[PDB]
Amino acid sequence: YPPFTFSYTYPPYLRTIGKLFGLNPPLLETAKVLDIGCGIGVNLLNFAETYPKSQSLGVDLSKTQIELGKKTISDAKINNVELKALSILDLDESYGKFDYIVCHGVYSWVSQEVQDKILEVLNKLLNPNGIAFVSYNTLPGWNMQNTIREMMMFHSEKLQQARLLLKFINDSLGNSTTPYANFLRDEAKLISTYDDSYVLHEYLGEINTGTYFHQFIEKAQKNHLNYLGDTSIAAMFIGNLPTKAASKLQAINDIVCTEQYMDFITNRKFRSTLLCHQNIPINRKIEFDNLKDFYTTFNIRPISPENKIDLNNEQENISFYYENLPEPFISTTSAIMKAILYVYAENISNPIRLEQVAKEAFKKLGKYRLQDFLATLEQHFITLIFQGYLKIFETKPHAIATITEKPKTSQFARYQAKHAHFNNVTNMFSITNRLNDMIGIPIHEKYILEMLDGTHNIDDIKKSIIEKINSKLLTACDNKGQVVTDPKLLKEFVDYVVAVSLEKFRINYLLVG
Amino acid sequence: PYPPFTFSYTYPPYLRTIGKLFGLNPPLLETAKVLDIGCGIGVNLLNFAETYPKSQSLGVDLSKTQIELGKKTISDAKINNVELKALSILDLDESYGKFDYIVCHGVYSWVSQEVQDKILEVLNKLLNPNGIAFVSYNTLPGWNMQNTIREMMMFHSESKLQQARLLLKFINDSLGNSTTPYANFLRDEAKLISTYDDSYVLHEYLGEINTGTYFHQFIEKAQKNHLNYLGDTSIAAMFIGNLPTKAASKLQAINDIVCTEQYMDFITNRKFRSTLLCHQNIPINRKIEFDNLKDFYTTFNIRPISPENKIDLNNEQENISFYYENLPEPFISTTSAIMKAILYVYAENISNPIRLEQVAKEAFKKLGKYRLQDFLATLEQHFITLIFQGYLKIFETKPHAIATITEKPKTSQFARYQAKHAHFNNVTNMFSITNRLNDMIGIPIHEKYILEMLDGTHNIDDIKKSIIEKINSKLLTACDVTDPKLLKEFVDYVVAVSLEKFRINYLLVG
Ligand SMILES: [Ca+2]
Ligand SMILES: [Ca+2]
Repeated sequence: YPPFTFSYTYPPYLRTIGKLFGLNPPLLETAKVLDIGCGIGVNLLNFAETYPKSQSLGVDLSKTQIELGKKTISDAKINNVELKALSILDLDESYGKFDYIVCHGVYSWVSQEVQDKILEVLNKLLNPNGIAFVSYNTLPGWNMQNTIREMMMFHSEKLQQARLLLKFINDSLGNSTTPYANFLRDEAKLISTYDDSYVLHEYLGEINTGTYFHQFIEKAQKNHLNYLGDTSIAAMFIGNLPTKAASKLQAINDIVCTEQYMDFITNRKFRSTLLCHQNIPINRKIEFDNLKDFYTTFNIRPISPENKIDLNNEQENISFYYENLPEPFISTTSAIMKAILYVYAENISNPIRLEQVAKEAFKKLGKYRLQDFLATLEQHFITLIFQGYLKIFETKPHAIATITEKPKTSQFARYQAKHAHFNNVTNMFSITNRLNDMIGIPIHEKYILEMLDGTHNIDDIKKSIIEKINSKLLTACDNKGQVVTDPKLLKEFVDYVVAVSLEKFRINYLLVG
Repeated sequence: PYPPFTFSYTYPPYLRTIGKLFGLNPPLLETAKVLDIGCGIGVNLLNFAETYPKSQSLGVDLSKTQIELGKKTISDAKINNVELKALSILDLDESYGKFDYIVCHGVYSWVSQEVQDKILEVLNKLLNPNGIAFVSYNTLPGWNMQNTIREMMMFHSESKLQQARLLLKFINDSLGNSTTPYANFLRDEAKLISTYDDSYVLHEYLGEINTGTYFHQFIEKAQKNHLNYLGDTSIAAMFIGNLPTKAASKLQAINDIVCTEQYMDFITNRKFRSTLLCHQNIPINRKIEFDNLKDFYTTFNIRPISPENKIDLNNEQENISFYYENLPEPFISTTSAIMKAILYVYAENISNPIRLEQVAKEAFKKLGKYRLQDFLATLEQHFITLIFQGYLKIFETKPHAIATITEKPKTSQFARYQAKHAHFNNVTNMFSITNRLNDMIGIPIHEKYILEMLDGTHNIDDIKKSIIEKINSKLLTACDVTDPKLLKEFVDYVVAVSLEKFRINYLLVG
């Protein structure tokens, strides 16, 4: 019963990919979504909280999981989602047709029958412009993995014996061997670092299977479905690979042959694939006229602040940071570039449009013309949004980066603060932000989260945390070793830790206002 | 039409060699009865059939065309020892009887699970008490990358051997020197399909459909069928201990053969296995005693760097090297004078198997100093582990061939026949011949014209004259064109070399 939330199964992200490629996805405000294999179904809750007029239906097999998730829906007071226990073959019609459909990690785990019937239902239960999402493993990535699995299995006949296998692999492959075994000790050494839940569920768990992109897309194309794209935009991106070859891949117009080849070179283990009704055209052309309407986010830190460096000279090279990540990205030289960079640093985790990025750069540096700023943008930014560095939205997420006087957080994250699932190995609680992304939360922040309903000012917070220090609960430490941090020097310690925690909540999309 | 291949490791005397290595007592070769399943043309039975006239062989294959063509090749080769027929693998166990050696090569992975196990049932019934069976199959995991690449082009080709090569090119191109996590492995195996030949890559990758299996799933299926695992026909494959030590000792400590070997498949990514099976009523001795290894005919194929006459053998300050089969890089060296003599009698006898005790003898006579047990002792110290690394070959018994040039050189009636038709690897090299070890040797054209010429009727002068006759008339061209007084001296060379190549390849029967 692991609860998870995924930012790429979020309806507002699916709509971003759809409207990115020229589709016309339905409205989010009234949207109807369906989760097949919902389990607990918290993946549906965030959206439901953000759009109260959007009804949602999860359907799972397990009655224990469905009945648990129903409790979590009552506890959090959510009216927008209903969950039922129904086998997929009990899914036909007579509820309705949904604007968004999410099938996540249940496709490769079921029989050939239901493997066809999932695409069947997704045909009949979808809507004309609706977007379908299906996650499955792939070949030939399933090969090396699956044969590692049969190795750990072939040994035993608990979880530890697998880690001792993988150990034994890395000595057996120790630095006398190097044809292939550089691929084995690599992949296996990657398998060894993983959560004991993940190794148990995937490798030592039930029986899943990898499939082929052309076999899957082909199985949908007989079900009247067309391939939209992937949630990973940095995935389908071509090159990398040399221009003399990439020119051949781009020369042909086929998405299935280009992608199906990209898996073959990259050894792609999984895929998260979007589908639409085949009656609809997709625009694979990237039209900058449409890209100025998509909100942008670049996570970047300044090396030197604006005030202390006047950049009009264009005599300098200024590195910044990307997510820090100490050694930074490329850097100018040209000021019509920097002026875009520093407005991306001002707006960090605060989405603004692409054109308004260009404008704000034109106001920060007022030497040049706007449409030349767009010449920089359209020139090269796209390559960053298709390499995964720059996020794109349309529409702007519901959240704010400003710290209000009585901060407030989503009811879903404020509920999650109470019931959050602790994990060791790093002492953290997983909390869902407005992007459906899971955030590591230190405990002393877990007490701050449930404290923001908008009722409490920052003084009741910086007070309460102190109370939990002296009343511990929370133990505060100076540098000296165990110091326990006694009076009025505590009061300036809490000002800092709370002032930082609220900032983390500001730039992680945890602040609703 | 079809590739006519003969394989050195399906030879019955080789299966006997591996049996006697493990303490078994395989049957007699002279009268031996052998069965070939999936025989195809049946050229695998022929070389052994002509070498041992008292031995009867029976090939069986589903294809009627292949069987008939086989019968033609037989009758033209004047071989009465082998009979071919067309039968589904099921219909056996009839008056066909029991055979001392059974060979199933290439049909196991290619047929249904039913016909799959039925091969092992038939193998149980038709095998004599001490007889040995041979079965080859594609093994997981190593079969997993091929079936991707073999699918990778099978995906392209619909849009054969032409476009696929362009696929492989496009592949090695797509990986630039800036992409190297894994793609080194891809780039490697794909770079390896650029090797081989149109025959192989045609029937294996594009013809299909075959499947891979696991070692324990075979050995188990045969243990279900009352057959026990003898080993593999690659002696280098059963040898572990190249991996680290701390892990090695842990692998030996268990003493479970199937577990160790299939772990080997796991970390070495094994594509193929050629497996020997025997009756589980026979104990197999996996402990190899040198005293049992000095009854084997042994071959270390080596050329000296320095000829023996220009070197003093007892100088312990001098370092001499040799070669292994050339192999442009030198192989070993010494120093030790007792070792030098061993290496020079092993280099003199290259491709002339002799017994280990006899090696210690002729080494004793080459430099007489110490006691015979000292030479035999160095061979015990480090001369083995070379036979398990694959560099030293063991026989028992001495093959029928000759290491000397007979003034009217003669060849196998099978090889002299093969030369006319033979096979071409135009991918691009040379024809394919079968020597007395059932190994296929690359033979150029000008050496094929010499090969058809050795029946024992002509001497070396007639070879030279015939080659010179075919030069100017070309046919055979000699570059760098030339005149008569040079042409004679040049043909003398390529001839006397073509005879040494035959001599040390076991192509000279007298
Ligand atoms: Ca004559
Ligand atoms: Ca001469």
